[PDB]
Amino acid sequence: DGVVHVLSKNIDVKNLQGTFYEIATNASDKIFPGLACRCTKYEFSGLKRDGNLGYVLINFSCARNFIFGEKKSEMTFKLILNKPLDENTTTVEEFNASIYLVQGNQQILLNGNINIIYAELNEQNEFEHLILGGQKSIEPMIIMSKYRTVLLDTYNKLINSLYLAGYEPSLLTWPFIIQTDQTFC
Amino acid sequence: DGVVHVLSKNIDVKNLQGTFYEIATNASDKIFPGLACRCTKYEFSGLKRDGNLGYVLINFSCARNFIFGEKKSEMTFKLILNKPLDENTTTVEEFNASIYLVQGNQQILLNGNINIIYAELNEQNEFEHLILGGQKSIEPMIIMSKYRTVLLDTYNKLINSLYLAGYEPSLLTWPFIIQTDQTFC
Amino acid sequence: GVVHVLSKNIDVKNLQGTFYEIATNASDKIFPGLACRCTKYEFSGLKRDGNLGYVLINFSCARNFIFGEKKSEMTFKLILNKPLDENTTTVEEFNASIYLVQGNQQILLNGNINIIYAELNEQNEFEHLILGGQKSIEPMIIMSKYRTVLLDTYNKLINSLYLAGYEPSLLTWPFIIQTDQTFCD
Amino acid sequence: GVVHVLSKNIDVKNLQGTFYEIATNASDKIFPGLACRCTKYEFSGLKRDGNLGYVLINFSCARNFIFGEKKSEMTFKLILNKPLDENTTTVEEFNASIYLVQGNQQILLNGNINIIYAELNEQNEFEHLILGGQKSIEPMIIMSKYRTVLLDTYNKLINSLYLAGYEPSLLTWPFIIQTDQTFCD
Ligand code: NA
Ligand code: NA
Ligand code: NA
Repeated sequence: DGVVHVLSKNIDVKNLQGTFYEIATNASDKIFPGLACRCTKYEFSGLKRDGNLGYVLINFSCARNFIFGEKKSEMTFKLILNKPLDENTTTVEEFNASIYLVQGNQQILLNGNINIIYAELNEQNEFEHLILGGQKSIEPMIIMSKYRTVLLDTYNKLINSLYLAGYEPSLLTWPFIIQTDQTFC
Repeated sequence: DGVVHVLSKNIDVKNLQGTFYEIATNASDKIFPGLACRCTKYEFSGLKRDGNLGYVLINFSCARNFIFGEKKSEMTFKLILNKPLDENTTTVEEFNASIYLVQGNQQILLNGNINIIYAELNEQNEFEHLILGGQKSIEPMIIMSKYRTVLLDTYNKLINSLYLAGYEPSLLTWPFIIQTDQTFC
Repeated sequence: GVVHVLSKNIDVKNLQGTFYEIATNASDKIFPGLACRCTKYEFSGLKRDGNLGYVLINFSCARNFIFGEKKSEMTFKLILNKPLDENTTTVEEFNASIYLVQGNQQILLNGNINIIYAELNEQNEFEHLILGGQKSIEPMIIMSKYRTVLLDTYNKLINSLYLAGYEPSLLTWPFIIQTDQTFCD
Repeated sequence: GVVHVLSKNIDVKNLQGTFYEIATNASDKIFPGLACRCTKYEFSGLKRDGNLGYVLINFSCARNFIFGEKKSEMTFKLILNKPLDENTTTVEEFNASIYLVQGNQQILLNGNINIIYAELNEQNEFEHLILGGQKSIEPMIIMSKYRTVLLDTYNKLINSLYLAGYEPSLLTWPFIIQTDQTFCD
């Protein structure tokens, strides 16, 4: 049972919009865009439609550190929902999508199964915290927040959220969970 | 002068065919595909014209290690030479090319200036060793070879090639140059 | 690249108790800090052998061996480099040699470790300690009365390093490492 | 997880002069081998304190501080754990304690280090040593008379680790680190 289930069902894809800050990731996420990033940032667009496709664009931006200086690094992704989405509703029982790399009209599938695992709604019915993950503990997982920092309490909840989702309790500390440096930026 | 120069001119693209093994890379090669890679390999397709335009396909494979085990990892790349190439000739003054990530009928540009900096021919007019790289020491650079491993004399020679080419001398040692593990493949 | 003390006229008496390691530079990982989580320092408070003053330090952490954690404990001695009359318990500048110690043996590690910056509170006890060398590249440690600190407090501590003469570009992720102070049962 | 010595009846007389470090597991880095290139152990050959067999080691490396390399130089003392008769020069197993030393001071670091494997050359000397604890995750070091070794030699040495009781999975990159022996004065 190293297999992780979604906690947060019934997600209004409409309020998957605006800026989130990478708080922390597992190792498997550094493999593509994360490596050597500081001040990592996801500007999710809003929900968009091409016929029966629900999808959100993501602008990824970081200060990538090349030791003898930092270059800004920008890339667009496209989260496409795997199941088609009826135009009467904006809500899905589970957010389960294919993340593509996007440049002009060309697109390349990176992962066929990315999930919102956990979402905290705040007073104004919006996303304060998001955990994105695959169906397995070793597949790329990202903790992002409406804010650059979260108090130790928040962080232990988000980590406990990963547990109840079914991450090995052993993979919830330093070597396997890496804090993104959000300091200057 | 700041810039990495091509040493190996008048290159017969016809013979950029077959497997080469990753010996060593700079840190910046890891930001994209090589992050946790053992046993890394590049199969070239040899020259392909689609008219006045010359290009080569690379199948990248590695045993990427997730700490709890290794999956295989397979991607395709497309080197499109920047100058056009006449149909009579199979040769170019310098190998200068844009590199694309490809998948099905999709291509995403990653870099407008990747070069063959140095190549070692044999009597049978074919590539023993290759160094690919950009114009600065901070763009990805790869040393690869006909052979899974190489004697120190050969490695000392390839690193020197990089010195002569204009690659900053203090960036030719460990933290900045990473030997690829080619044990057990 | 010379760093100077900010905090002068420091009362050594009240350098006792438990400080948690918040952040180190890469240099400090060379000796006892590599792969440490939950890193803690217990100070003895001022001890004298006549005009010679010193302080003892119980270093402890949970070292991560990727497949589990050993508790690792060591003792260090800070000997003040200048003598210290049996009148006062205050020094113009805390400047000391640090020793590894085990029973009555003691091996010198560094002849210049300083208290760069110290924050006192109403009861004249230390909220935060920055320990450092004379060069930015020598080992540097940020430790607190508290296991975690607010982005605010951390920014104040980094500002202090700046004014002490750490290169502003040495004060971000690759060269300043946050210690994992979570799940420390 | 339990390792047994393979090379028995070792002549400690001919544990002398200069070995170059080929490779290491993660655990050796924790003390001195961090950021070390060109790592080198000069053994003193067997010394006697009557009943006590012991060997000195001048450890030296080029330590990489990112912005330049200092020489790093330490002395160790290997005391054999069972007393050694002055008639014999040869132990059934080399099981010894390693101390850091500096002038007349010594501090125990590990009380159970073993020569697991010695390869004898025609002068009946050590071509190759493997040092190591009883446990796969204790510090292990593969060191050779030569700065490099042939893939065949490397595979033979890694094979010895398997026969001695290392998990097959801990014999590849993340856990076995090759030492950079490039650019070494
Ligand atoms: Na590698
Ligand atoms: Na002993
Ligand atoms: Na190394």
